[PDB]
Amino acid sequence: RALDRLIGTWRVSGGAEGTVSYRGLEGGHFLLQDIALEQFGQPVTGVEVIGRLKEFGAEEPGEDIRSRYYDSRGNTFDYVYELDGDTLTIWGGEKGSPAYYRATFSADGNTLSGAWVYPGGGGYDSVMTRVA
Repeated sequence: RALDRLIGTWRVSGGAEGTVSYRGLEGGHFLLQDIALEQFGQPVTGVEVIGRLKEFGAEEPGEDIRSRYYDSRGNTFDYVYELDGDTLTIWGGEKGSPAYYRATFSADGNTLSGAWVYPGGGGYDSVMTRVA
């Protein structure tokens, strides 16, 4: 429920250009992100479902909040979300991965600015601005 901050429509700049939306799913266990982006001029879209995984017949959900991102090009990417105060961390695959997004919400919760980190290209800056 701490990911409620993400609910809304955001313009995205840096690494990609466009807009994304987060809506909570009924029951409040999963966030649905809709992605409408451009990268190198080409359209890049998909969805991502954010929440803990829980096996039917388990008492407790998973320890990690998780997501799977399904994109227009046919790839699937798995993340782990951590929100610790105003800092969001999105890990590729598992907490502590060499590739991750880290960003901080502005004091008004309307701007989330940070950067992707990974070996090779190093990463790149990204900012989201709440727009609706």
